[PDB]
Amino acid sequence: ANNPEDWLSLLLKLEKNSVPLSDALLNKLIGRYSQAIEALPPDKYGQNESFARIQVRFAELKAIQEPDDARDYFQMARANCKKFAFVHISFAQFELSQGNVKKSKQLLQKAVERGAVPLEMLEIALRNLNLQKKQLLSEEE
Repeated sequence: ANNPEDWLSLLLKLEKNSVPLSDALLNKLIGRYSQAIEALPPDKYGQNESFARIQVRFAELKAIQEPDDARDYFQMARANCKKFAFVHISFAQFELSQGNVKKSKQLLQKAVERGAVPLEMLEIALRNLNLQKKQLLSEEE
């Protein structure tokens, strides 16, 4: 039961059950994500897609709850789950949303250089960044 897949399921369910979201419910959800991260050693889960999702969701929620403090959580996810393109792109999306366009591009280029996968997701993100779109990946992409 202490595995990322079971944790991710519980966390997605909690969020589904918390709609319509309030400040109070969001704080509770963020607290539960932290509890998952306290329970899952990153060492054995560096290539685990659910663990990567847990960390990215935590960073993305912190970007809502505390955007001026959220950078380190994206750095955390990237340090722990570097193989996944979606992790780098989430970080790049955060930097872009903060107006940090050059940083967003640097992050995406470094992911490509380091062979994060799938490459096509990175190429789409770089395309949209160059077109100056607000979202590196559309909801439909």
